[PDB]
Amino acid sequence: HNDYKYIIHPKNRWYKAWEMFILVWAIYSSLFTPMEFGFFRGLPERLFVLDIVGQIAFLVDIVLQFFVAYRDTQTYRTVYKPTRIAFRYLKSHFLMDFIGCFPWDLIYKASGKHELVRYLLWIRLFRVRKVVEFFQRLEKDTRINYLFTRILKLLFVEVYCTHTAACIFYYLATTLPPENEGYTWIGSLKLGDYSYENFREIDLWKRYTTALYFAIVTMATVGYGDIHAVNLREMIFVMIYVSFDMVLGAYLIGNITALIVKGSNTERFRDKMNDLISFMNRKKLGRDLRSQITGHVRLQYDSHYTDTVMLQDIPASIRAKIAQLLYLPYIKKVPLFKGCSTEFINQIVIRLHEEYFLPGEVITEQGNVVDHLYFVCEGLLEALVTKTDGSEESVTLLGPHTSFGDISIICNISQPFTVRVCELCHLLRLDKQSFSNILEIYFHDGRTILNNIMEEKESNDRIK
Amino acid sequence: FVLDIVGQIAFLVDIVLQFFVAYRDTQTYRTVYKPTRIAFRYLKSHFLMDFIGCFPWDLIYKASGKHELVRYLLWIRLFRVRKVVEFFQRLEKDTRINYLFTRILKLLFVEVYCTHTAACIFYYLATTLPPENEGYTWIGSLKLGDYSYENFREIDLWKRYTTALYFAIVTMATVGYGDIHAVNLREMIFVMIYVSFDMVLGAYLIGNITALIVKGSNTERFRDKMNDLISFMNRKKLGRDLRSQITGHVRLQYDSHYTDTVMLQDIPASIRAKIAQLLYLPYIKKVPLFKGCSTEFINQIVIRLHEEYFLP
Amino acid sequence: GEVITEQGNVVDHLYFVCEGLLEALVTKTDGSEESVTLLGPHTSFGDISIICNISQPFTVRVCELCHLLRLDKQSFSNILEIYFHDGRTILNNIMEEKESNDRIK
Repeated sequence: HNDYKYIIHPKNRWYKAWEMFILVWAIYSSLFTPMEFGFFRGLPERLFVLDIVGQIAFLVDIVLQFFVAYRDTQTYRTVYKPTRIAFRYLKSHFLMDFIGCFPWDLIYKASGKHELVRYLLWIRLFRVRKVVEFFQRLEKDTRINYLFTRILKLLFVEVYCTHTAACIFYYLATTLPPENEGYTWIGSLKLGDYSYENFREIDLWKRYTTALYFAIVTMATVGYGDIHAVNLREMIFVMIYVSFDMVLGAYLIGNITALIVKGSNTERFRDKMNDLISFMNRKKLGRDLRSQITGHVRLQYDSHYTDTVMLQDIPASIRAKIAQLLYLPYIKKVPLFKGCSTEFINQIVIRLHEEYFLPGEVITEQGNVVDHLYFVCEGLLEALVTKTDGSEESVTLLGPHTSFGDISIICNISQPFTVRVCELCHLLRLDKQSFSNILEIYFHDGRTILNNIMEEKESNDRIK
Repeated sequence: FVLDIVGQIAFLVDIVLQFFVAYRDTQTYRTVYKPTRIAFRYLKSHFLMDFIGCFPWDLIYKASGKHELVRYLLWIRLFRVRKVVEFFQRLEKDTRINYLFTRILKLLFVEVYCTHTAACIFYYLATTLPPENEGYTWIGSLKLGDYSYENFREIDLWKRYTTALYFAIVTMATVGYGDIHAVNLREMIFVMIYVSFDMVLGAYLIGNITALIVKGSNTERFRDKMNDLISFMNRKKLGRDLRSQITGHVRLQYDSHYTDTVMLQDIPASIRAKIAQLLYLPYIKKVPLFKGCSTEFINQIVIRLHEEYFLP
Repeated sequence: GEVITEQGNVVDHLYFVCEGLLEALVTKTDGSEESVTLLGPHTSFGDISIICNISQPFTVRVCELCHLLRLDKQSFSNILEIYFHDGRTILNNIMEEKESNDRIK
């Protein structure tokens, strides 16, 4: 697969860093071309090399995009064929990328300073495709929300349209002799004691700030009126800008509303809390029970262990593989199942359910018919084994990689001790009948379990 | 002056209290009473800012020969909005008030805050210019009606503040009345930043309100279903008594709202079993079919029961 | 690679394989899997389990990208009661070459 090594991968870190550098210079060029257009009729000598240092970079970019492997979405596969990738480029995003790299400033300053030449400077706006592609890659990225990478896209479109609008606004003023500059928006503008007359002589940044401020109050349609369109060209551009901006701000509100509607885990949890509060109130559950249920609901939304509800959709076989990738580590260190077959542990793992328990919760009361066998995964439990007068008696202090609830099922007796939760515990659960059925399938393994119970029985006095 | 001094006192005492207040461990969910861990938690976060902000910055400024760069550190006292943020989060984590309604109040408080501070920064930017370049400020050139805001640093505090806040509020709703507008380049830049920020903030406000309305009430969904069926009942012109029966079935489905039985399924099996054993167990203990049966029988069938209400 | 039916459960879904290939794996008490047969286009599984109301005789795993057509046992039973002659034909089909190898009594 090393054939055509002459073509650099489209993942090669060097070419990715080149894309980042091109992205930065694309942002600069696409934000400077409008300002190189309106605010100068010919780049002053100060920026002489700057624009050159621009074009050369994109020149290199052009060349690189002829030697970059392209993923054929038709095959969904990274195609490396030099003719395929090169011809593809040449018939898609090449013409603009080439015409944008001419010395348009130098061409204009050489061609007798003919204004219509500068209107080819806007060809350089096609370098915004780098920014658009960056936003496409971010949208493809799953770390970022789908809408927030659209909200950022529309924010960038707002910013870019505002900047180009300011530059075109000032250009409308420049398209009018100083004698008629009183008919221009900035020429007629005289905010405060200072007058914005002779905008041609005014510092470009002052005009840029003024134009941007005007475009800004148009963008949010706050629109004080201090700076307004006076000519007809200015009234036409303000009309176009205001209409497009109305639509685009409506799309901004739409995307923010979509993001907000999507749902917050805080909000989803609050809704299920409301439903369960209604449920407890209607059934007049005791305050203690209410507290327990609410506590576990909050724990469910916080531990996000509820997200195992997503597992329900993933098939049972794949779900079992997930269980064998996650629960199996904990199970193979369980002393209860010391030395059982891979198949037996496979079944036990297959029928496991996670459950996090809040501190101060009794798991099973002493004597309660054990309906669920509990492996400890994290946290600390207390086997208080409360008695008639030996209440809160000495405990085994069930820690990680230990198991309880089993003694009773294996001894076919009543729950030998009460279990109280000391810290947040990742208790794994096996239904009692499921355990018994797996034991019916696996006899000799069950005998081994009995043997381990005896081995620790001789030592551990409580299970003794 | 006194109001400043006592001010920091309320915020110094609080710091002391934060060194002696218990918190729930994020891993063991237990109220950690240990003073060492409490103090280390404060020191790690929310200490440096609270203390720095408590320094008497006004007296430091007046004692440093009136250095404005010192006064720029007053904004550290804005990190005292953590208290409001925490209060809003706690209110959001109480079932009494809707989540999105709490967010609407959050955004409303944020708008209040951003307009107030925007007004204060706007007037500050007016005061940056020397008192002789007043004509080039936003307030120095104001001439509302017959009153000219000349020598703007000599008007009553509340006239200046209400003027600036007038600007801020009127631009926060994008009214842009134009009565007050930016004149300086610093004011233009600030207005641009503000306006652009409140654009997104108002969009988020409309988003929250729209989401709160789109996530309609269960009453609203009942009205949707009931009106759909009423439209049906009118299309086919169904009889009044039967009309009442269908309305009764819909009203049963909702006024019962035992659908929350599906919701208890989001509970560990132990507490779900306790729900069953406190709710349905008394009825099942009386059923004759399970006469004199083991407690185990009931205790494990009740978990499998499903509530169902039926009309005559 | 997925599994349609697991041995030991009562199959209430008669799946007819239309496209792709599956595999029949029998799991034993020792824990071993035997590849009894491969189910390709225009094949079926679940009919014996539904007819005799037994647990699934063998795990049915997937080999190639599979397109099957599931049919509910309830609906199937209703239809077989619709056409008692074609139901007897179904019995004859299951007992014709497979016969009572799966304890058909």
